[PDB]
Amino acid sequence: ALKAPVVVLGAGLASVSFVAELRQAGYQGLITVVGDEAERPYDRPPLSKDFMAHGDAEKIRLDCKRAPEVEWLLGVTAQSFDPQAHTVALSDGRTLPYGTLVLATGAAPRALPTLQGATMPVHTLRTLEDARRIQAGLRPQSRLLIVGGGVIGLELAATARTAGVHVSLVQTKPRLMSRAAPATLADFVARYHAAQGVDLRFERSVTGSVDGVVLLDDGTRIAADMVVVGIGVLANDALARAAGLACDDGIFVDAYGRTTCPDVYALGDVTRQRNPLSGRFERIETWSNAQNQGIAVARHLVDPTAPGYAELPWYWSDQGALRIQVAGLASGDEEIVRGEVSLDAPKFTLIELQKGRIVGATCVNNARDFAPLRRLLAVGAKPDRAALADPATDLRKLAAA
Amino acid sequence: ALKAPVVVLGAGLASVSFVAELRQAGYQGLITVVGDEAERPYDRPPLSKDFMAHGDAEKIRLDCKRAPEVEWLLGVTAQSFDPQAHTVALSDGRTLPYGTLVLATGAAPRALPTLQGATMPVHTLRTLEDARRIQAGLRPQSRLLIVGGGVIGLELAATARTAGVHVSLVQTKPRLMSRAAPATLADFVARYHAAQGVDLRFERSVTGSVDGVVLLDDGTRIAADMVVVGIGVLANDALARAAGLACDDGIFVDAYGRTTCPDVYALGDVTRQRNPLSGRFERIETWSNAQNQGIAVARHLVDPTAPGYAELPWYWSDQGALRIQVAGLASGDEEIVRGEVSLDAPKFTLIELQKGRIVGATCVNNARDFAPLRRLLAVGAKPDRAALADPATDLRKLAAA
Ligand SMILES: Cc1cc2nc3c(=O)[nH]c(=O)nc-3n(C[C@H](O)[C@H](O)[C@H](O)COP(=O)(O)OP(=O)(O)OC[C@H]3O[C@@H](n4cnc5c(N)ncnc54)[C@H](O)[C@@H]3O)c2cc1C
Ligand SMILES: Cc1cc2nc3c(=O)[nH]c(=O)nc-3n(C[C@H](O)[C@H](O)[C@H](O)COP(=O)(O)OP(=O)(O)OC[C@H]3O[C@@H](n4cnc5c(N)ncnc54)[C@H](O)[C@@H]3O)c2cc1C
Repeated sequence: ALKAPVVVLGAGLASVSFVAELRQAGYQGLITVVGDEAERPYDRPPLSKDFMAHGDAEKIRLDCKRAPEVEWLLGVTAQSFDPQAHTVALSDGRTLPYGTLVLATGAAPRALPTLQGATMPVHTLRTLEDARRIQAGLRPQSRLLIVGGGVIGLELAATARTAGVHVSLVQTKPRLMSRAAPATLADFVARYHAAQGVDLRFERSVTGSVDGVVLLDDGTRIAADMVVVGIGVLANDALARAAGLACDDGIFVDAYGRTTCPDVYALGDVTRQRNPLSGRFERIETWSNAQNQGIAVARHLVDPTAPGYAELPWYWSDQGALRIQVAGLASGDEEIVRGEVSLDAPKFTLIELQKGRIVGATCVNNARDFAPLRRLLAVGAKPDRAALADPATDLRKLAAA
Repeated sequence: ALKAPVVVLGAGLASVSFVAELRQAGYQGLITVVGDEAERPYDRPPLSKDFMAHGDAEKIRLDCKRAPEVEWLLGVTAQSFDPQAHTVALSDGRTLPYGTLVLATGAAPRALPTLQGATMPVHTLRTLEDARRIQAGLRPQSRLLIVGGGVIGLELAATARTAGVHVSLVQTKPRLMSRAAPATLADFVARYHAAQGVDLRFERSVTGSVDGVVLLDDGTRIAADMVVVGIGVLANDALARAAGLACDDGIFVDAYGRTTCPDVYALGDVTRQRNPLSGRFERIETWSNAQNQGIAVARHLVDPTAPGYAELPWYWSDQGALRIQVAGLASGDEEIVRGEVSLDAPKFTLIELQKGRIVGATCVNNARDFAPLRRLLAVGAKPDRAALADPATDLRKLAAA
C-alpha cells in the first residue's frame, strides 16, 4: 500500500502539505520531492496580493518544518516515469526509484491563442518569477489590460489600481468570476471595481494585437503598455498522460488520491476529482483543496483505516477593500441575503440553499460568519430560513447546536 | 497483473467479448461471470429492429463458443465487492473470490421525472423483457408517444410505423440524434420520419400526464396508449461508487481498462474513457465499443506488451429504409457531401474534416463506402477534398494507397 520510498513530483502547497502529513502520521521511510522551480517552496495567494504590493519573498515561503528528513530537489524537472520499473527520470540525468509515486504538479495558465505573435508585453501570473516580472512593469500611470475576469485577474486589477496603474479588463462572459461565484456576488464585485476606476468590458473577446494595441471582437481597440492574461489554467498532467494514466485536463483520482495506475497517486491542482456537493468530477483550483487533499491522501496512505478525502470546497479572494470568502456551490434553488449589499462599507453574507438545505455561502468583509456557515454547510443543515435572513440571528449558536 | 481467478460482473456484449478474448489469448485460469438477467447472453441492437418486428429471441443470442470453461451465473445480482478482501457478494447468498475483477455492468435508461406518477403505460427499451413488453402493446392503429429523438427511439418509431402504429415523438433539442450525429444527417432523418407519418415535436418537453394524456411545456397535450421514454442512459456504476472507485455517471478507466482501484477493471457502457479523436473523456454507448474495448482490455491483461485500447468510435442505426452508419466526430471545420441528399432512394456519404484531416464520416445506404472511410479516419488522412467530393473517386483505392 504505502510502499517506500516515496517520491513526489512538484514542490508546491499540495506536495508540502502531503509530505508534512506523512511525517506527522508516523511514516519514517525515504521521501524525495522533485520541484522544477529553483525556489524555496512558497505559497501562491500572496503573488496577486501583498507580495505584488511589497515584494518580499521571504514572507511567502511555506513551512517545511513539519516535514523533516525530506530531500527537496529544487530546480529539477521530472521528465517521465516508468510505472513498471517504478522509476522517475530527471532532467539532471539522475533516476529515482519509488515504491509510491505522487503527482502534485499543479496547473499552468492557459495561453491566449490570439496573442501568440504579440509584439507587446504579454504575461501570465502563476509563479514568483511571473509576479516579479509583472511588478517590474506596474509603472504608475501606465496602462494595464487584463484578459479574464477571474479572481486572480481581479486581485491584480485592485493591486494595480492601488499602485496608480490604469486598468482595463476584458471578460468574455457577461459577469466576473463566472466559475463558482454567486451572481449576486459577481454583480457587486463589478460595481466595486468600476467605482475604483477599472474599465470593464463584458461580452468581449481579444481577436489580436498590433503595435502595442489590443483588438477586440466588437471591432474596437484598447491600447496598453502590458497585457496580463488570466483566462484560467490547464492541469500539468503530461507525465501522467505519457505513462498511460486516465487524464482529461487533470488526472482522475478517487478520494484516496489513487490514479488508474497502481502505486501512483495525485493531489492538488493537477487532479480531477469528485465534488461532494455536486456529486460530479471537477478540477478544483483552490488553496484549501491543495492543502486538505494533500493531508487526507497522506493520512490514508499511512493509516488505511482513515477515511478518504471528504472536505467541501471553499476559497477566498482579497480585492482591495473586499475580503471575499466563498464556500460550496454558487447556486441552488434559493439565495438568502443577510445584510445590505452596498459600496458604502461593504459587508454582507449570502446563503445558497437547495430544497431547504444549505449548499453554499458567501461572506464579504465578515470572516466571523464564514466559519459557522461552513459547519452548517458540512452537515447539510436545513435551518429556519427566516432566521437565516433575520439579522438578529447568531450563526455560531446555530452551528454548535 | 492478470491474477486468477477472474470474475466479471455483467453478462452483456462487453463481458462476453472480454471472456472470449481471455480464452483465445491463452488464459486458462478460472473465469466466472455474474449476470443479473436470467437470459442466455444476448445482443441488444436487434431489440429495436428485427426482434421488435419478428419476436424470435433465439436469433439474438451471443456466441459464447469462443469462451469455453466459463461459469455463467445467470439471474444473480452482484450486491457489493470488497477490494481489500478481494471478494464479491452475490444476491443468492454466495461469495466469489477474485484475483482480477472486471465491471461490465452497462447502463440503464434514464427515467423521466415528470412521468413518475403516471397512470398510463410508460416503458423504456433496454432489455429483452422491455422489448417483449413494448411489442405486446404495439397494437395496429394504437397510438405511441416516444420521448427522446435518439437512435433507439427513432428505430422504435420506424418499427412501430411499419407495424401500423401511429407515432408521435417529442424531442427537447431542436434536432434529432443531438449526440454524435452530423446536423446534415439529423435534418435528413427528420424529413424521412416525417414523410413516413411520424408526428415530430421539436423543442418541447414533457411536463406531466393525466388520464392517458401527456402534457407538454407549450401548454398542449398528446394522447397516447403507450409512452416509451428514450432520453438516454445512466451508467450502472453503483458497486464501483460504493467501493470507492472514481466515477461520475461512469467508471473512469484508462486505455488498459484500469479503474482507480488496483485489480479492478471496467469495460463497455459502464465506462467513462478517452475518445482519441476529441482527446476528451466520454461515456461511449456503442456496440463496437463494448466489443472492441472488451477485447483490447482482455488482450492486454494476458499479454502486457499489447497496446491499450485504441479503436476509434463508430455506430450504426437501422431506421426503416435508412441504413445509417456514423464514424468519428459529428463535426469539424468542413463537411464534404458525396452524392445527393434525397428522400427518393436515399444514398449519400458525409465526410467531416478538421484542417484537411478526416475526423468523421457518415454513410446512408452505402456500406461499401464506410469501411474505407473508417481506415482513412484511423490514420488521420488528409485527402484531396475535390476528390472526396468528386463522385468519380474510389474510396477503397484511396484507403489502400
Ligand atoms: C496568483 C495566485 C493567487 C492565488 N490566490 C488564491 C487564493 O487567494 N485563494 C485560493 O483558494 N487559492 C488561490 N490560488 C490558488 C492556489 O494557490 C492553488 O490552488 C495551489 O497553488 C495549488 O497547489 P499545487 O501544489 O496543487 O500546485 P502548484 O502550486 O502549481 O505546485 C506545483 C509545482 O509542481 C511544479 N511542476 C510541474 N511539473 C513538474 C515536473 N515535471 N517536475 C517538477 N516539478 C513540476 C510546478 O511548476 C509547480 O511548482 C492562487 C493561485 C495563484 C497563482
Ligand atoms: C435497444 C437497443 C438498441 C441498440 N442498437 C445499437 C446499434 O444498432 N448499434 C450500436 O452501435 N449500439 C446499439 N445499442 C447499444 C449497445 O447495445 C450497447 O452499447 C451494449 O449493449 C453495451 O454492452 P455492455 O456489455 O457494456 O452493457 P450491457 O449490455 O448493458 O450489459 C450489462 C449487463 O450487466 C447487468 N448488470 C448490471 N449490474 C449488475 C450487477 N450488480 N450484477 C449483475 N449484473 C449486472 C446488466 O443488467 C446487463 O445485463 C443498442 C442498445 C439498445 C438497448
